[PDB]
Amino acid sequence: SQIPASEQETLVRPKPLLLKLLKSVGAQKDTYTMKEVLFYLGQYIMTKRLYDEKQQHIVYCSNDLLGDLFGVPSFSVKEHRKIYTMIYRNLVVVN
Ligand SMILES: *CC(=O)Nc1ccc(NC(=O)C*)cc1
Ligand SMILES: [Cl-]
Repeated sequence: SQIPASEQETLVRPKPLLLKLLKSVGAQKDTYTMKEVLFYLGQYIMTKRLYDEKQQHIVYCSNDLLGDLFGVPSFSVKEHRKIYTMIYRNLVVVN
């Protein structure tokens, strides 16, 4: 019986600009799960300290490659659906 659709892993290939961003914090592959992409995005935001020191859910990126890739000047980590949409536009699903 097929794995429940919800439970199947989303395998993804970052387009070249997102791949460059992931490589900058140590990612060394071309293909990831969606969880791994999120991990590296966390590492990138943390490393470059893009978050507001006081309201740390808030990320500032208008002067960052991340803002060009997501297409926004800033965002909150709490915007789960929007962030998922922003990421998805920077990769191709691997069937
Ligand atoms: C359901 C699921 O996959 N949850 C999940 C996966 C990975 C992480 N990563 C870290 O905790 C660093 C969190 C939750
Ligand atoms: Cl960096």
